[PDB]
Parts: sequence; structure tokens; C-alpha cells
Amino acid sequence: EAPNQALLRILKETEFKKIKVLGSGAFGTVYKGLWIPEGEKVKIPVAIKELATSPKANKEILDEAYVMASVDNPHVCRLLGICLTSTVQLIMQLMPFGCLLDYVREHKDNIGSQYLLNWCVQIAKGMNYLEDRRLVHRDLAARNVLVKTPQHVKITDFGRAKVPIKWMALESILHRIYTHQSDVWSYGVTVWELMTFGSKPYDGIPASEISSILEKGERLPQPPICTIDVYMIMVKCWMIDADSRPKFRELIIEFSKMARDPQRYLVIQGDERMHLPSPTDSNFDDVVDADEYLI
Repeated sequence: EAPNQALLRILKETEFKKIKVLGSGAFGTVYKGLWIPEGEKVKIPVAIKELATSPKANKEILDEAYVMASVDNPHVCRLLGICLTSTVQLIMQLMPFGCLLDYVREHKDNIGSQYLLNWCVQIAKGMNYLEDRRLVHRDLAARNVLVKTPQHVKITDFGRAKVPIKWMALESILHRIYTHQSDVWSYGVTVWELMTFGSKPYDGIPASEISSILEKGERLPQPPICTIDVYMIMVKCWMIDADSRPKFRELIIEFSKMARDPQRYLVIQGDERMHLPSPTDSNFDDVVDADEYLI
């Protein structure tokens, strides 16, 4: 097929500075930082990820860099570049509000119907892009949806393009079959995650029983704030026959219809006087966002 003409940008360690650690997980450490290119008079808010030097880990970090550099979409996280220090560093756009799963858990008292429905559109948009690119996520979940601004989200961790059964489609669990329609099931569970303001799917139930639960015909419950209109969509995403499930171009349209009259589709107590942080009095010297900086 088509040659991948993506540019892999190599950056100097001296061109960027680490401000504070954001997360020190099992894989490595993620820092909040600024990238100050050459004599460009710009400061770009970045997230810098680094890793000991085991040849296996360096291989996985560079396969992740390969995919991340091969994508360009407003609702997909892009890699800015890589720095080849003693330990490889991935430089990417800063997503100040963290992942969507934490955001919905931490801001439930202020998340209105518009935001929830807009996020659903934004996620389907990113996913439909990944589909056009013939790229299957394999790990779509609310934890893998990063937040640029409360009104702009982007898909991440498609460095899978240890198994999360409770987000997996039936063909994925039994036959290890991963398609764009299997990602539609994961999208369904993600929508359920948002609609329940960060609830854990099939909580208490072990991972083994999931396969039988699904095969019997049992699905995730209807979130109280969901009308049968939104729930029917989630239910359609969880069908045995993958061809019967919605396509992401259909999900964009469906949620877009709903986003035009959000209170007809989501019933949130006190949604009208909610409002989340937006460009008003703050939200934000020569600092420019990565989405506005192109060489």
C-alpha cells in the first residue's frame, strides 16, 4: 500500500525544559514542560515522557513514536518529536486537564448535556479518522481520551495499534479478532463511562465471567441521565454481529443530531447553570499551543 511519508522530528534536549512531574508509572515518568525551538520566539506547552535502558523498552517506545508520528487529526493525539538522550524521550502536546475518565469523576457536578454529547462526537471523529487510516485502536476507553480544553478532547494510547476484557468486543475476547467494529464496542463502553460520570464497567464481576455474561445477552445498565435515545446507541455498539453495530461515521451524525438539542437526550439535574472552565478570566510569555505551531 501507500508509502508512509510522515516526518520523524528529532529534538535537542537543550530546546525543552521539564517543569514538574505529572505521573511516574510502571512504564516511566511523564513531565509537564515547555519546548522553546531554535530562535523561533515561541514556548510550546508539552508533555515529555521518558523511561533504565533495556533494548526491549526502547523498541516499544519507538514503535509508539512511529504510530503517533503517522497521524494528524484534531481529535487524535500527535507526537511533536523524539529526543535521543541516553534514555529515549517522547515529546507531545500538553493536555492540561488530564484524561477524560478522571475529569468526569472530578467535575460531575458541572458536566452538562452539551459537553457529554460533544465529547461523544469528538471521540467518534477521531475514531473515524483512525478508521480512514486503517488503524485499529485495540484499547479505546475513557482513560485513553486526553483533555486539551474541557471543550476539546483527543484519543491517545493507540500504541497497541495484559488485556482490558470489560471494554473488549465478543470476537476480541474469544477469537482475538480486532476490527474497526470491535473498537465500536469499546466506544460503547467509553460512552457508558462518560454517561455514568466515571463508573467502573461490570464492577465486582470478575474478568472470566464477562465472556459468558455477554454470550447470554447481558449488557451494561442504562445510566439514569440517559434517555432510551442515547442508551439504544450504546446497546447497538454491543451486538454479537459486528456488521449490525453502528459505524463511526454514523455515530458522529447520531450524536451530532443529539448535540443540537442536548437536554432532549440527556436529563441532568441542574444542567443549565453548570459551566466548566473555558477561555474566561484565565484558562491560560510568548506561549503558543502545538496545534498553532507548524514549521
